[PDB]
Amino acid sequence: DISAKDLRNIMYDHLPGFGTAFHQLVQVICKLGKDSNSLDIIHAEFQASLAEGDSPQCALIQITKRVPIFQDAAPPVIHIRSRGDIPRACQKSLRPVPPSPKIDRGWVCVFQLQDGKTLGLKI
Ligand SMILES: O=C(O)Cc1ccc(N2C(=O)C(O)=C(C(=O)c3ccc(Cl)s3)[C@@H]2c2cc(Br)cs2)cc1
Repeated sequence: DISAKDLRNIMYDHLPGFGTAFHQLVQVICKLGKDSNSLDIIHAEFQASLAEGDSPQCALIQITKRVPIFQDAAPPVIHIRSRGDIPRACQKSLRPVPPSPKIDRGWVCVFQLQDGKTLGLKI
């Protein structure tokens, strides 16, 4: 039975670079997937997209569109001290939070900073 960590490493293994917006999307898919006992369907969708010839990035997006727990779901909020705690490769993908952000429209997560500032991570 695949764990979140294992699924994470599996997806990380398919991604170029480190600490990119897609890496954080993996973190989010795995955490929300674990909480909803869906690590198995998520792994299978991911593998099936690759087998279709989709890029891993495309496959991760397909998950957010085809696995039921992400459809119409708001991005998770993640409390961090400062903006520096966010990975360098993610810094340019940070945006003001729109009124109704959705994971299946590219909003991976919302970072809530200590002093009240918020930033969404966009793909
Ligand atoms: O394996 C599990 O039990 C599920 C799981 C638990 C925590 C994590 N995370 C961590 O332990 C951790 O450091 C995660 C993370 O994405 C980040 C933390 C700080 C910045 Cl900056 S990004 C990351 C999080 C994902 C979400 Br949604 C909220 S926290 C990931 C998966």
